[PDB]
Order: sequence, then C-alpha cells, then structure tokens
Amino acid sequence: LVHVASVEKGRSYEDFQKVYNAIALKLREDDEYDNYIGYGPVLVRLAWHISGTWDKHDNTGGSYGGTYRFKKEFNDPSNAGLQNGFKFLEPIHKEFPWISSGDLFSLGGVTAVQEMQGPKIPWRCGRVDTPEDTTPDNGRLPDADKDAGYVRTFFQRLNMNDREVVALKGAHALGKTHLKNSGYEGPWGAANNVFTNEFYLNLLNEDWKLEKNDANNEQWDSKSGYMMLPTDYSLIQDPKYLSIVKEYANDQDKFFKDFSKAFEKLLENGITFPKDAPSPFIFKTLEEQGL
Ligand code: HEM
Repeated sequence: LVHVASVEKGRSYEDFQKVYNAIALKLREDDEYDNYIGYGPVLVRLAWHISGTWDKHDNTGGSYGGTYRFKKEFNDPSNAGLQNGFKFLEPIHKEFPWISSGDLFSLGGVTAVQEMQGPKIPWRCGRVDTPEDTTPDNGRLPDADKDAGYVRTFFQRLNMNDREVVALKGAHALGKTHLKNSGYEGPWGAANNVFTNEFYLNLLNEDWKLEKNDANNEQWDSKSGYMMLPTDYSLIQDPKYLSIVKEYANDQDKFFKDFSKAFEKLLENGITFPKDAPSPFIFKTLEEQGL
C-alpha cells in the first residue's frame, strides 16, 4: 500500500484554522464532561487510537483512511469510551463537511493538546477517506497488563524507538482510566486537563502499591489517590526507559519538544507527502487569537 496525501480541494491554512477554532470553542463550552475534566483527554486518546493501528510492514492501518467511522473499528473493545470523542466532533464535521475523517480525528488531538497548554504540534492535511474494506481488524492496539519488553516490541511496529515511546506515554498525565471502558480505575495525577510532565514526577515520587481493582486487574495505586497501569509502571522497571523518565521529570521543555516530534510522527505514519504539498501547519490557540 501507498497512501498519498491529497489536500481537500481549494482549502488553505485559514480554512483549517476555522475547524481548529470550532473544536477549541466547543472544548471551552462543554467543560462539564467526565466530572469537569472536559473532552481534551478523550480527544487526544482518539487521535492516538486511529493512528495506533498502523503496521509498518504492509502499510495497513494508521490515520489516513479515517476508518474508525466504520462499525468494525468503532466497536473494537480497545476503543470503548472513544464514542464520546466521536460524538463531540460530529457537529463540527456537519459544519465543515469538506474535511476528511482522518484529518478531523487527528486535528481533534492536536487542538486538545494545544488548548490544554501543551506544546504546538505541527499538523499536515491530506488524509483521504478510504472504503470500509480497508478498515484494520481488531487487536492491533496495545494491552495494559504487560511489561517493558511488550511495550518496546509493540511500538516497533509503528517504528517508535525508546525516546519516542516514553515521550508519547507522557500523555497519560491527561484524563483517567474508567472501570467500565477498560477494567482499570483512577487518574494518573492531579492536574489532569492541563498538559505537563506530571506523569513522570508521579511515577518517580509516589509510593506505589500493587493491588487488584474491582475488575480483577492489577494496578499500581498510591496514597495520593493516583494510579499507574502495569505498562506505565514498566517505564521505571526498564533501565533504558528509566533514564528518559528522569530526564522528562527534570525538564518539561525537553518533554514538550520530544512529545511534539513523536505525536506528529504517530499521526503521520503511513502517509506519503509529495513535495508540492503544503508545509505542516502551526495553528494559533484561541488565546493567541483573542477569541
Ligand atoms: C502501551 C501504551 C498504552 C496503553 C496500554 C494505554 C492504555 C490506556 C488505558 C487502559 C486507558 C484508559 C481507558 C479508559 O478507561 O477510558 C488509557 C487512557 C488514555 N490514554 Fe493511554 N495507553 C497507551 C498509550 C497512550 C499513548 C501513546 C497516548 C497518547 C499519545 C495515550 C493517551 C491516553 C489518554 C490521554 C487517555 C485518557 C482518556 C480519557 O481520559 O478518557 N495513551 N490508556
């Protein structure tokens, strides 16, 4: 498979900035979701899950085709709870019907991070909706009950190396696990709708205790009311992941620079960009626009 990026006909930066502004104004307005965390965390999880089905060996899956819109991918057990982010973005797609699905799903992720005080993520347009038979089969997204060797091997399929994996995992400072969605319960930290290096500080500074939860799954719990998944706790069990966790705990700007590079790569995997194509767009926040 080759997937060539094709700009939506006649659209330039200013058009996409209007779709960004619409997603950001609605994030601001629907602040009450999930006990006032808001929709920013489930929108960066949606952008990672439509991207995380990619396989580097045959170029199948990934954000290009916007195939989450189809029943098979939408109803994947690993995607439980993402229907809330889909329902958020659906009025925005009625307002701007020209944008492709993959481009809307991935721009929701970008808008969420930037509006939650995260780094600027460069974004490229050009995903094209592909037919229902290109929808990847279920089971390509990662398990949480596993160790650091699983994590490394999994992320190799998306060709992410160690630095990219630890930077990307730092998005778990956002939101929380929900027992009904995944069999796990609790937040990773206290400021869970502001993007910071808090995941790494909690992982190095809390007194974590291994316990089973109400779904019979193991998780690491701390006195503070926070939790860590087995795959998260893995990052301090592996010697190579642990030196990077410490680096991000001591330097949030290095974490923001690397998270930015890796999250753009993850959203662009599987897509060929012609050099006639526009450069990646940097969108202004509502705040930079006085809106
Ligand atoms: C081995 C890797 C990963 C595993 C096993 C994993 C697993 C999980 C699980 C079990 C949840 C909770 C789902 C729920 O109950 O609602 C979750 C939530 C979340 N994940 Fe991950 N994750 C991984 C990687 C990532 C990456 C790479 C990103 C983003 C760049 C990410 C972003 C999020 C966010 C922001 C949430 C919170 C969603 C919400 O609050 O509703 N995750 N993850």
